[PDB]
Amino acid sequence: MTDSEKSATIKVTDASFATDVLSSNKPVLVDFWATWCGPCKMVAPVLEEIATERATDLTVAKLDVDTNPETARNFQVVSIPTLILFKDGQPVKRIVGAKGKAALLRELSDVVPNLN
Repeated sequence: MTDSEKSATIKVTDASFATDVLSSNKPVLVDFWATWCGPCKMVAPVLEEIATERATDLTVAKLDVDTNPETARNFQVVSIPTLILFKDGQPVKRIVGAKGKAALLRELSDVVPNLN
């Protein structure tokens, strides 16, 4: 990873989300969160670590509900963090509340081969 091979994770906005997430060929994991939220800060190292380590298998992105409520209503955020996994720009699963690396990567391994 470099300034051109930009380091993980990316951030998405209501004008660009459809090009960044829904136009992707990949598994794309999206976290709908706020930067002051306790369980949101608890997943910050987990989302950074999986996205830095597994960038060739999946992408991880974040949506800031504290400044963008318009994408937050799009996917019906009600508690945070809301984690939602897409594949080929189509939704597969949603979980709400904090994760560890093992649980996040296992529910990703359900969507593309890894634990085999």
